[PDB]
Amino acid sequence: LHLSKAKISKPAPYWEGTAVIDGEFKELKLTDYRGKYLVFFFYPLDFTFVCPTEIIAFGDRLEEFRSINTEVVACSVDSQFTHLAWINTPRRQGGLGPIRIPLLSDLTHQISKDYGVYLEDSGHTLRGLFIIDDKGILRQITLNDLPVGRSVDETLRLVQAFQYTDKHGEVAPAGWKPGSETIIPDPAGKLKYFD
Amino acid sequence: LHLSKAKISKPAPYWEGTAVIDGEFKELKLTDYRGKYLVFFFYPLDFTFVCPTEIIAFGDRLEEFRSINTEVVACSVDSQFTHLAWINTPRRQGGLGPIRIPLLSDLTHQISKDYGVYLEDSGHTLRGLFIIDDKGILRQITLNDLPVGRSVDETLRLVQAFQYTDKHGEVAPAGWKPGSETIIPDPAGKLKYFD
Amino acid sequence: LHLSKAKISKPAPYWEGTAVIDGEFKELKLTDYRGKYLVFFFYPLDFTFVCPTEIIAFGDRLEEFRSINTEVVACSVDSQFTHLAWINTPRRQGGLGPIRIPLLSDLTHQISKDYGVYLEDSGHTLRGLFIIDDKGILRQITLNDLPVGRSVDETLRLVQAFQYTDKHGEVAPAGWKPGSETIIPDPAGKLKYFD
Amino acid sequence: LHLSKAKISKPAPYWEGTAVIDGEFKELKLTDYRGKYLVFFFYPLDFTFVCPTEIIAFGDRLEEFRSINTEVVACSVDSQFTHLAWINTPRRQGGLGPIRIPLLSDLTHQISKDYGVYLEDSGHTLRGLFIIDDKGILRQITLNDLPVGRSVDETLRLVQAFQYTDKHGEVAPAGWKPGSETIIPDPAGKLKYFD
Amino acid sequence: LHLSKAKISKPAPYWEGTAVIDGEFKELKLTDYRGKYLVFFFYPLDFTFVCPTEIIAFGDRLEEFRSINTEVVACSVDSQFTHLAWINTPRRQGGLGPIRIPLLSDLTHQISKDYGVYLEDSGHTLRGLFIIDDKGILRQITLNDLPVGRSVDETLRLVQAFQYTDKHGEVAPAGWKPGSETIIPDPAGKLKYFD
Amino acid sequence: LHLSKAKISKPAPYWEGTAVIDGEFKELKLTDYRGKYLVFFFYPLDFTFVCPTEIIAFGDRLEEFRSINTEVVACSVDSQFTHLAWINTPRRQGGLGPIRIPLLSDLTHQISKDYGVYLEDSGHTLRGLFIIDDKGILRQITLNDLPVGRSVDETLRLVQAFQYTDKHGEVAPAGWKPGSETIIPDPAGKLKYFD
Amino acid sequence: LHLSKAKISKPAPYWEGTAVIDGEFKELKLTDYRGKYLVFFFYPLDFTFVCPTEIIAFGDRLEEFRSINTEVVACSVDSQFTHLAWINTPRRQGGLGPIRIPLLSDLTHQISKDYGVYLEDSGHTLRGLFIIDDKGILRQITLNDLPVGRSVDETLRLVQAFQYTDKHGEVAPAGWKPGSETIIPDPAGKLKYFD
Amino acid sequence: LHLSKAKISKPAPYWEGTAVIDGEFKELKLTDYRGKYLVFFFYPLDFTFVCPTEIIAFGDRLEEFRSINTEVVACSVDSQFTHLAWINTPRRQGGLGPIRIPLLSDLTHQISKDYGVYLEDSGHTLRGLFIIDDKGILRQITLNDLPVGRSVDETLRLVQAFQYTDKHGEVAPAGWKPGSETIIPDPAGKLKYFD
Amino acid sequence: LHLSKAKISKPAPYWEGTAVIDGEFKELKLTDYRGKYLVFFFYPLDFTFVCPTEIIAFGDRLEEFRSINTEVVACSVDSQFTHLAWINTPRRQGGLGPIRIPLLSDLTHQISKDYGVYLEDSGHTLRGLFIIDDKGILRQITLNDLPVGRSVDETLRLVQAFQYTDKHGEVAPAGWKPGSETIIPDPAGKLKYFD
Amino acid sequence: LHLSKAKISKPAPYWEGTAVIDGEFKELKLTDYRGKYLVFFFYPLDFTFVCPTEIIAFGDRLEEFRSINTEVVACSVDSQFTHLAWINTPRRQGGLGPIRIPLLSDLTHQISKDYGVYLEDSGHTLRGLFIIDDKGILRQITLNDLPVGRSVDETLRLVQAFQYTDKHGEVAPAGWKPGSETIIPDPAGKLKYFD
Repeated sequence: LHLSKAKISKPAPYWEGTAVIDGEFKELKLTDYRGKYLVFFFYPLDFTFVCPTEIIAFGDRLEEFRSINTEVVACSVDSQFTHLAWINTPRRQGGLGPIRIPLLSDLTHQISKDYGVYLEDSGHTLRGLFIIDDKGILRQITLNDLPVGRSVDETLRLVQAFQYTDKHGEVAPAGWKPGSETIIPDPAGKLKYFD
Repeated sequence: LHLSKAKISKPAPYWEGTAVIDGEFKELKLTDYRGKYLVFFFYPLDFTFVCPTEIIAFGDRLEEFRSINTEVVACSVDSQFTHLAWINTPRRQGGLGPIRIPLLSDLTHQISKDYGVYLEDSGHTLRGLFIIDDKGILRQITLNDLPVGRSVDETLRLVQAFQYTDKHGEVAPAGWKPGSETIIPDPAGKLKYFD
Repeated sequence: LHLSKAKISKPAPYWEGTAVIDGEFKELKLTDYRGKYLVFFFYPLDFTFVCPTEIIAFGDRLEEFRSINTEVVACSVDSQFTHLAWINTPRRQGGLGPIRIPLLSDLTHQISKDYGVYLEDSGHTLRGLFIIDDKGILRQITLNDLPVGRSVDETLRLVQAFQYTDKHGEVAPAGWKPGSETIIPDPAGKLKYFD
Repeated sequence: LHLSKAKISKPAPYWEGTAVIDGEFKELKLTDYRGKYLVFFFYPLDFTFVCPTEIIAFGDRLEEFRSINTEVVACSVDSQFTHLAWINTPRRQGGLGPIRIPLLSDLTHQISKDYGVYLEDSGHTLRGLFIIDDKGILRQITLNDLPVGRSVDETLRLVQAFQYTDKHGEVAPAGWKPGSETIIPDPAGKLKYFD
Repeated sequence: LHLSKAKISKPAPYWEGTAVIDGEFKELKLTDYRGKYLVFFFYPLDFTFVCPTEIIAFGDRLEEFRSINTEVVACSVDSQFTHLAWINTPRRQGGLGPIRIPLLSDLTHQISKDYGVYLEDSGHTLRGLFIIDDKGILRQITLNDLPVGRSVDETLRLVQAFQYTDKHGEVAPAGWKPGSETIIPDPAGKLKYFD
Repeated sequence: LHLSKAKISKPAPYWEGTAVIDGEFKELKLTDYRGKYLVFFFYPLDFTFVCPTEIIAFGDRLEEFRSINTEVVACSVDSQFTHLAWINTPRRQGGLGPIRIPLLSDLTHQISKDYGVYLEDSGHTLRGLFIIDDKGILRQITLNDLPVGRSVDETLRLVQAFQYTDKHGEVAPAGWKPGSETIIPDPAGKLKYFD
Repeated sequence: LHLSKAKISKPAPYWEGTAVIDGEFKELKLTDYRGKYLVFFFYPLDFTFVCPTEIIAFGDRLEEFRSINTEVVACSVDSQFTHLAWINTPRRQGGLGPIRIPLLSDLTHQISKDYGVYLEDSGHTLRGLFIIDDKGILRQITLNDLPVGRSVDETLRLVQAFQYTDKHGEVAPAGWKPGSETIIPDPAGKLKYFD
Repeated sequence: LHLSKAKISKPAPYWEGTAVIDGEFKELKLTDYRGKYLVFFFYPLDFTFVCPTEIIAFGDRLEEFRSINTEVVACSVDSQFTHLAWINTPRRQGGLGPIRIPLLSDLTHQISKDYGVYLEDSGHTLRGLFIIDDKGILRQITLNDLPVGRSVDETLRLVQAFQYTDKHGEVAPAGWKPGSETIIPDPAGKLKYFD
Repeated sequence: LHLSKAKISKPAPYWEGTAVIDGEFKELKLTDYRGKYLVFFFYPLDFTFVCPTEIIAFGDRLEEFRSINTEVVACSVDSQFTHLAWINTPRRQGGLGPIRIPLLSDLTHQISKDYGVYLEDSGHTLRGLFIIDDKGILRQITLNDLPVGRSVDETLRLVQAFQYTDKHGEVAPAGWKPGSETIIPDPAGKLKYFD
Repeated sequence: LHLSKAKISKPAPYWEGTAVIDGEFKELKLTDYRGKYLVFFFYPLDFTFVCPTEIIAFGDRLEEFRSINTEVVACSVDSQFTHLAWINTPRRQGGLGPIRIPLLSDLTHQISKDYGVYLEDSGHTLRGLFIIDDKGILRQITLNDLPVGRSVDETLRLVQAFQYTDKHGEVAPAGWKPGSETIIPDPAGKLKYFD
C-alpha cells in the first residue's frame, strides 16, 4: 500500500531544507513561495542521466515561468555539497553548469516520503513533478518511471490552464492552450461550448 | 494521509467491471490488456463539462494509439446505464455520441480507491491517467485537479518514450520525441550525448 | 451482520445533499421537512427499469400526499447531473419527463449506508422506502429486492393510518383504511372492537 | 447502530422453535419450508390489540397463499403455553379462536434479534414481516411501528410479483398486479414497455 | 460461570416494571416496599402447572404475611397482558382467578438476570424466591428446579425467624419456630442454650 | 457481581477433600455419592452457634434420609483437626459429640467459592444447602444469612418431591408432601388436577 | 513464581484482625506494636503437632522478650473460636492451656498471602517467623518446612543483635551474643575487630 | 511486590557459575550436590564486615557439616577474581585466608534474583541462607538484614532436625536437638508426646 | 534510546551494496571479507572536509593493512555516481583522486542504521569505524563527532593487538605496540608481567 | 538489538554513584564535571589483567589532562570496597597502588547499561571510553573487546582535537595533532587546506 501526504486540492505538504541557490547554500521552505505558483519537481540522482536534461530544460526556459508569476524548484536526495559539485561540473561532462533553479537537498528522505515519490528499494526518488498554486494548494501531480523525462511545454500549458481557470471560473477542455475555447460549468451554460 | 495501491514500477492494481463497448454492456478487466500498453484514465462524471472533451479527444485519435500497440479505457463512478445514456446523447448536448473507447463503470468506487483517485468528500474521482505497459506494470501517473483537462499529445509522447526505452535500454531526456537524441545510462557512455 | 442507523420509533438519521428540484440543483436537508410527514425512498439507478415507474407513480400522485401534509423525496447513488439528464429524457424512452418530486443525489453513499439500504457488491441501493412523521421520527420501513416495485396505494394507506393513530390514540387493525374500525389499546376498551 | 442478520438477497436467517400447530406443541424449523415461499411475520404480544386482527386476517385468507404455493407462520416472544391459551380464547374477547397458521414462540428472543425486530426497551418485537422464497432467500422486509397493522392484500401482491419475476425474469413496475404489464430489464427491450 | 447481582447481606438489586395489581397495570418498584419485609419470587411461565399453585398458595395466605408487616410480589418473563388474561382464567382451568398479589412482568429479562434466575436455554426463570428485609437487604435465597414447588409454610418460618433475630440479636437454631429457644451468639453466652 | 459454578439443572461442581467420618480422616469426593441423592450443606464455623444445632438436627434424623436413599454431608472452612476436636467436645459445651454425618474440611476455600457460598470479607461460608440427585445434577439451592438456620423437614420434603417427580414425570404443587396430588405437565392433562 | 509483600528493610505488611488475648476476642493491628520490636510468627493449624510446642516455648519465656521491649504474636488460618477452644483444651491433650501470647486469626488468608507464608495446596501456612523493629521495618525472616520447629534462643539472639546494632551503629558477627565483640563497619575501623 | 523462584517444598532453583575452590576457578552447579544436604548462603560483599566472620565461621566448622553428609557453598555478586584476592588477604586485615568452602560468583545477578535475595537499590544481596535436601528440595530459608550475622549452631540444628524427620517420619518440636523427644504426627499418636 | 545491531564480540551485521572499486560499480558484501580482518568505516558525506583526508589517509597507507591480512572499506550515504564523481575530482579540489579502497554506497540508509551510526536529523552518518576479525566477529567500535578525524596509526595498533591476542591468548596492556610486554590472563601467570 | 542512552552530540547520560577518591568513599556525579572535559571510562573487573595497566597509564599521565582542563574517572561493576582493596594492593601484584583518578562503583549496573557497555552474558563491562565536553555533551565513543587495551596518547589527541575545533570552528583532518593544519568547513575556504 502506497502512502503519501500529497493530495490534490489540499495544501501541498510543507517542506524545508538546504538548497543551492546561485552557488550558495540557503535555507528554503515551501511557504517562501506563497503568493506565486510553484513547479516543484524531484529527480533521482546528481551525476546521472535523464536528470541534468530536465534541470537544464526548465532552467533554460525559466523566464517563461517567471513571467507568469511561477517559480521552479528541483529536489533530489543528494546533499547540498553534491548539488554544488554537480553545478561546478561542465555541462559537457554531464554536469549542470551554472543554473538559476534552486536545487533542494532531501538527505533525510522526509520530503520525498511526504510527496510519495521515494523508492524504498533504491534510496532515491522517481521523476515526480508537482504544481502548487499561489495559495499553497496542490493542483497537479505527474509521476514518471525512471527512464522517461518530463515536458517543460506540458508543465507550462498546465500552469497556464490552472491560472486561467483560477481567474475566470470556467473549465479548460482537453488540450487547452491560451486562446482556446473554455466551458461554463453549468448544465445550461455548457451548451455555448458544445454547439 | 493518502492511500493507494498504484505504484510506479509495480504491477498496476487489478480491476474488473462492466464497461460499455460499442453500445453494449461487457465484462472488462485489466488483464484483458496484457501484451499491449494501456492508457487507463478516470474522469469525474458523465453529463458534466471537461469530461466529454477528453473522452472525445482520445476517441477521435484512437488509431494513433492502436497503431503503436496501445489501448485506451476511460472510467468514472457512474453506472453502465448512465454511460450508455450519455453515449446516446448527441455531442451538441454535451453528450458523447458513438465512441470507440470502452467506458468502465466503477459504481462501488473500489477501482477509484485502488488507483488513489477517489475524492471522499465529492463521491467521484479527479482527472487521473495511468500508463500501464504490456507486462501490466505501472509506468506513469498523471493527476489533474477538476478544472483542467489532460493532453492526448502528451500521453502519446509518453507512450512512445516508454516503448522506445523498453526496446533500446537507453533513457529518454526531457521533451523527447521520436527522432530525438537518447542517453546510454553509463557514466562513460553518457558522454556520447553530453558532447 | 447488517448495520443501519435507521430504527423504527427513533429519530430518522439526518441527511443532506444536492437534489434536483424544478430542474435546478438545491441543497436539501431532512430538517427541511419538520412539520410534515415524509415518504423518503431510495431507488437503485437512473436510466433503469422498475425505477422510473416508481418515481413516476409517486410524482403523478403527489397531491394525494400533499393534501394530507406529506411530502415525497426520492434518492439514488447517481449524481445530480445524471438526475437532471434523466428528467430531460422523455418517458417514452424510460426517462422521467419533468417531475415534481426532488431527486436527491447520494454519490458518496453516506445516506444509503446510514439508512441500511446500500448494496456493497453492486454499488447502489435496493428498493427501500421510509415513512418519517412530522416530529422526525421513523415510523415504517419497506425494503424490496430489485425486481419488484413498491405500491403508492400501500404507502398512502400507511401514511393515513399513522396520522389517524397519532391523532386519536386508537390502534389500526390489519388492512385498515380511512372509514374502518379502530381499536382502543386497553384490555377493557378493546372489547368494543372485538364484540 | 441497529444490527440484524436478515439481508435481502441472502439466505433468510435460520430459525427453530416450538410452535403451536393445530392445537399441539411441535418443533418447527425454517428449513421445513424449503420448496415453498414463506410469509414469516412477527407480532408484539398475545392478548393485545392489532396482533389478533393480523393473525385472523392472514388465517381467514390462508388458501389464497396456499394455492400459490405459499405458507404463513407468525411469531412473538410469548410462550407456546400463552399462544395456546390465546387460541382457546373466543375471537369476541380479542382471542384468536382456532387458526391454521403456526404460532411460533421466541421466548429466548434469539429469533427476533436475528431478524432485527426485537425492541430492547420493550422486550417484544415491532410488526415485522419477511417474504422468503422457495430457495430460502430473503426477498422483502416490511417493518411497522406498533400502532399500525399490515396488509394481507399487499403481502399477496408482493408474493405474486416475486413469483412472476422469478419465473419470467421480467421486472415488475410500481403497483403491478397479476395481468399488469411488466418490463424487460434491458436498455433496448425496455422500450416495448415504455413506448 | 454463573453470575447475578443478588448477594445475601447486601442491598437487593433494584427493580422496576409493570405489574398487574387489582386488575390494573401499575408501575411497581422495589423501593415501594421499604419499611416492610418482601417475599419476591419468580415463577417460570403463565398458563403452566406448578406455577398457579404457588401463586395461589401465597395469594390465599397473604394475611399471614401482611400481619407480620410483609408483602409478597410474584414475577415472570410474561407480559402484563398475559398476566391479566391468566388472572381472568378460572382456577378450574389452571387459571389464577382474581389475586391479591401483584404480578410483575419481566419481558426484557433484565430483572431475572439481575437476580440470577434467568435460564438462557429456555427463555424463562427457574423457581427463585428472595426474602428482603425492611431496610432493603437480601436475607435469603431459595432456588428450585422446575418440577417442584416451594412452601408457604417454610417461607413464613424464615420471615418470622429473620424478624425475631433482627429484634433480639440472638440467633435461630435449625427448625426454629416462634416460641422456640434461641442462642446468645457468644462463646460464653451460648452455654445457656447448650447446657 | 457474585460468581459461582453451581447452577440448577447442571452437574453440581466437583469437590474433594478430607472429611472426618466416624472419628477418622478420610478422602471424600462428590462422585462417591453418585447413584443416590445428596444433601450437601455448608455451615460457617466449628465451635459456634446455629452451626451445631443444624448438624445435630440432620445427624439425629439421618435414617429418615438413608431410608429414602439419600446421604448427608456437612462442610465448613475449618480444618479436619478442628472438625475432630469439635466432635470430641460434648454437646453441652456447644460441641458436636459423636455424629454420623461426614464433616468435610474446605481449608483452601475452593469448594465454598465453587458453590458461591464463601464470604470474602469474613473468610467463611454463609448457610447454604444443596440438593444433588443420583446423576450428580444440582436440583435445589437454599442460602440463609448467618442468623437463621435451616429445616430438616423442609429438606426432606424437597428430596421426597424431587424423587417422586423424577420417578413419575408429573410435577409437584406448592407444599406437596407424600400422599398429595401431583399435576400432569400438559395443557389437557393438567385439567385432571385443577378441575 | 512465589509472590509476597514482605521485604527486609521495608515496612512490614500491615495486618489487622481478631485475636484471642487472655481468653477474650480483641481487634489487633500491626501498628499496635509500634515503638517495640515484634516477633510475629505463623504456625500451620490449631489442634496439631509442632504448633503447640512452639507457642508454649515462646509463651513460657515471654518475660525474656518483654524485658527487652519485645512482644510476641502468633497467627494461623484458624478462626478465633477455634483459637479459644484450643486454649481451653489442656496441654496434655495437645491443647494450649492458658497462654499470654495473642493468637491472631487469619481466616480470610490475606495476612498469610501478604507475608508469603500461605500454602495454596494445603490451605494453611508453613512455619514462618518475622522480626519487625520499633519503626515497623521487617528485619528478619525465618521460614521452615512443616516438620521442623523454630528456636526461642535463636529468636532472642536475633532480636538482641538487631537492637544492639540499632543502638551502637556497629555490626554483629556470625554467632554474636550479648557480651561478644562487634565490628565498626568502616575499612579502617573494622581493623580493631580483625587484628 | 517481592518475587523469587525459591519455594519451601519445591526443587530449589537451579544455579551454575564459577566458584573459587581451593584457589582455582571451577564451574559449580546445584546438581553437583544431589545425594547430599546443601547449606547455600549469600553474603553481601567481599572485603566488608559481618561477611568474612560468617564465611570463616562455616569454613572453620565445615567438618560438623561433612560428617552429616552436608556441604556448604557461599555466594555473592563479586567476581571470582575478587573472591580469590579476598582469600589471599590475611584474616587480620578482614580477609578470608585459605578457605575450604567454595565461593560462588554471581556477577550477572541471575542467581540472587532466582533466590529472591537481590537488593535492587544496592546492587548486592542481603544475608540469605537456604537449606536444600539430598533430593534437591528447598527445606528452609533464613533471611537477615545487613547488620546481623547468622548462626552456624542454628544452621546445624536445622540440618540435623530435617535429617531426623526425613528418616523417622516424626516431627520436631520447638528447640529440638539430637536426643530430644519428637512427635508422631497423628491426633491419636500425638498423645504419647503431650501426656 | 539508541539502537544498533552492532555488538562487540558478536558477528558484525551483514551488509551488501554497490561500491566503486577501480572506478567501476561492483556488488560488494561483508562475506567477501571472510578470512581477513576488515576495517569498515563510515564517513558523513562526499565533497566535504574531514572526510577526504580520512579516506586518503587509509588509501595511501593501504599496504600497512594488506601486509597484515586486513582490508579497508569506506561507506557513506552518497550514491555510487557521487562516489565516482568524487574519485574523478583532483585532490587539490578536495576530491579523492584515484583510490584503492572500495567506496560503498548506503543510499537507503539500511547499512548505517544497522551499524548504529545514522544521524536521523542530518540524513548522513557520523564518523564510525568498525574492526571486524577474520571470523566475521566485531572487535572494536570507534565513533567520533563530525569535526574530528580518526587515526590510521591508532587503527593499525588495534588491528595488530587483536591479531597478536587472537594468536597467543595473552592480553594487551594500555598503549601496547608490537614488541611490547603482554599479560597472561591468569591470577598466577599475570605476576610475570606485574613484577 | 543493542540499546544505549549514550548518543554522540547529545548530553552524556547522567550518572551518580559511590567512588573511591584519595582513599575515601565519596558520592560522585557527572554534573560535578560541568565546565571541564571528562574522559569517562569503564573497565571490566578489579584484580584482573589489562584493567590495572589502563588505570595506571591514565593515572601516571594525569597532569597531561589536568593541564588542558580535562578530568578522568574510571568505573567498573565492582564495589567501592573491592576498589579500595585493589588500591591497597601493590602494583607488583597486579594491584593499583595509590591513584589520583576516582574509581566509581557501578554495582547495580545501571550506569553500564545507560552507557551501552554492559555485557549481559558476563556481568561486567567491555572496555568503553567516552569523551564528554565541558557542556556535558558526548563527543567520542571508543569500545574495545576485552583482550585489547586503550591508548592514553590517542585519548589525549582526541581531547585536544575537540578542544581546538570547539574554540576555532575549523575541523581536524585524519591524524591531526597540535600544530597540524586544519580545514575551514566551507566549499571555498576548504581549498586553502586542499591546495
